[PDB]
Amino acid sequence: RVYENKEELKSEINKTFEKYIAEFDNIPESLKDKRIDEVDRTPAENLAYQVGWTTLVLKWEEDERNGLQVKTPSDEFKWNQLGELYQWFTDTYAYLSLQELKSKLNENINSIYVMIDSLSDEELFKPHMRKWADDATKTAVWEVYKFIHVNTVAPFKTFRNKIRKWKKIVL
Repeated sequence: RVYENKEELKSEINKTFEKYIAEFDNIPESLKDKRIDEVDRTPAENLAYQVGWTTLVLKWEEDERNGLQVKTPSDEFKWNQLGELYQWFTDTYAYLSLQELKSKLNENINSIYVMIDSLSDEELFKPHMRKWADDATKTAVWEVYKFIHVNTVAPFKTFRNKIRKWKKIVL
């Protein structure tokens, strides 16, 4: 999706995040690690995936501003190693409760609003304004807002569909 301005991007993040996070309210902690064949991840893994990617995007931006060399997706994993990165997200966050994961994700979304407001329009909406954005997709050219959309709005919709499917079968 193309966004015309900062307020449009922030609004869509807020709208899709609120719908996504609300789906976890009715899931008891005792079932946060329950896997079924019909849906890929557990509820805790579903949240951990979002905490994982939002933490990384925020870190790329912070490190680049801090004058560090950003290796994307991370220092330990390459772009053809995402499956292993996802296992690392699960190992690193999924042992948390749903309440703790929701709180952490909410903090990252608030930080993403600050990240957006701290960028100039040019830095947010034009190519080649961040080294980490050029580094994260070397086959194509992606603007910062596109990385934000693809790591918030898009998965907040698709992973919402997963958790709803999971809830209909399990609860």
